[PDB]
Amino acid sequence: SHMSTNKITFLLNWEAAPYHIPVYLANIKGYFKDENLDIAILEPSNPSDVTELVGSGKVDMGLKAMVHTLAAKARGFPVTSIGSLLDEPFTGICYLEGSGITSDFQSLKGKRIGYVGEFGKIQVDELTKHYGMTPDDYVAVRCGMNVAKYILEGTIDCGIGIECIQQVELEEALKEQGKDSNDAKMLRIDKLAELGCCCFCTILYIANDKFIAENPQAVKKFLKAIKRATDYMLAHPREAWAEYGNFKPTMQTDLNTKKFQRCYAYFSESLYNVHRDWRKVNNYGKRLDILPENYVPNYTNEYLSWPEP
Amino acid sequence: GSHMSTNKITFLLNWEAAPYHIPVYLANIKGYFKDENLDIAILEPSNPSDVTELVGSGKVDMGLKAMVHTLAAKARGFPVTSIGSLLDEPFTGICYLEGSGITSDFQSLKGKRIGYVGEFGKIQVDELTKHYGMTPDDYVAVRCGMNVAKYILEGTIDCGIGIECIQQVELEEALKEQGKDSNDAKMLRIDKLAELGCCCFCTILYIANDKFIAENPQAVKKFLKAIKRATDYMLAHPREAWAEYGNFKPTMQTDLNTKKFQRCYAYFSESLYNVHRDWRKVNNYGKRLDILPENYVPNYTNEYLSWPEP
Repeated sequence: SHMSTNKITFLLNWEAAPYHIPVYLANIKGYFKDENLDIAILEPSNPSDVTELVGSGKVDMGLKAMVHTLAAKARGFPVTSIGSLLDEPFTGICYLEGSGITSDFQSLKGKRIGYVGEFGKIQVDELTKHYGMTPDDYVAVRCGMNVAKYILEGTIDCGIGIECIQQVELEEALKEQGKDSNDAKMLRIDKLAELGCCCFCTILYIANDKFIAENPQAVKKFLKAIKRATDYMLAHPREAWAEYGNFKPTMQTDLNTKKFQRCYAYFSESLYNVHRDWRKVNNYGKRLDILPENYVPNYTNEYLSWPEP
Repeated sequence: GSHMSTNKITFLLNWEAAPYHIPVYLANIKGYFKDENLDIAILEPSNPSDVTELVGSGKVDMGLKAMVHTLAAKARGFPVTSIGSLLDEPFTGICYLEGSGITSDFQSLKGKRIGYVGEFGKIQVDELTKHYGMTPDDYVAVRCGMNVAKYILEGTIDCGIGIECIQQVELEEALKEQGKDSNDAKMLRIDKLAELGCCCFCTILYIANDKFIAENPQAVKKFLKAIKRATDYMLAHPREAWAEYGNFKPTMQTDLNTKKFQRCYAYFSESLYNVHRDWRKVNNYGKRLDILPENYVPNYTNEYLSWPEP
């Protein structure tokens, strides 16, 4: 046979990024150790791997956005959100002024539109019918984690991204070229779809259902440690950020520092799943035909051990 | 029921993404895994010391680790097997900068802060001391993870364990950044110090969980075929291959990483074969370090490789 391992696998939604600070900081400051937890932090090379891995139990826990978490279980990969990390970050179609793309959705006709994995394309395809268009009126291009990079390189004309990550990259890159950073703009997806929030892109703590049912204390203790790191980071951002970069030097760049400052306001303080946000995205998912008509949102706040705000 | 299964096979690197990982990524990028009907989920560790336990316990299917770690994993009850070789015998040693009081003499290490990655580097340095009129208390070992060269440059350690084509290139480039002579980046070779002859103890290997191997022999063979296909292309088209890799992983587009790749290039195993003699020497070394029991048998196999040993 084999020896047992207490290492709990935690798979990020993305390559290591500024908003992952509470996870790494919880490890770095020994908060996991203090809860007698050993967390193996893993980074995906492809974000589209993440929900199948967690859902199948090949990975115990991780992060993903809300729309992905919903779809994972509708697709037969039983994950559950046990908490929130990054709340409603502004999400949209990022573009550069002077490329012919304007605030009119119709300006996207015939454009190459980058998306990350799969769901971004589904979303844009659905939007088209709301603006006298069809999914053939543009070319969707799968870009993984390089949407902003490929916009800058000219290989796509615009692309789906988050304001505090992708738009910051564009802004900083414009500046470096001696261009106006305000040329970096975004058609908000929540505006286009008329939603009211970008809650569909709230980044959540998720876990496999069986892992939850079999390690209820580990889950609760994991969230205590995250909460402690989150409290610390929010009260001492500069010092926490420096701690994070000392461990992951990529975070020590000016570019990631700018991103972190933009991420800062979006961090969930309480880690709570916001009920109204889940209801609204659930309905959005059904509208997108990726969730069945009577689908129940897959989240819980029961492993959080402090008052709901 | 609604619970669906996955076809994804998890593959965990030994380290954050680095130039020598090109054959793994390239096999995916150029569609070689898909051509073999394999869906490989490439994962990157934040902590290299997590890897062998994750593969050994079966939590992760396959991955990479160096020989010493691979032998040690199964000796400790985490059953993995090397199924092929990625990076052959890369020069490994205690890296330092000229002028800091450290010299080719092991005894200059007295009272110094010596960085190591995870666990075994300290074991190795500790054992070395007694051959040089020293004890493990005659230096201060500092656990550094993947940031040994960084911390040498930042001065929070005096020297540390690293491989020539990664850590030493890092010191060389930073020295030029400072207007210094890059030749000031030196190492005390650990193979020389330990009387080994080769740095096969740091040969980086393709490894797999033993149960995964027994239950999926065809997937393993196919994985290695796709790896071999990527490896041939990369060795025959290094510039084009490197550019493909960097287009996917932008960090690989830096001048520093390009110089690391050029230095890694000579070390890539061309046939992926485990070298039997190397395993024998490293087995005995690990027994000597007391990390392997006296009757221990090397945990590797070449039987999933689909072309002859040249």
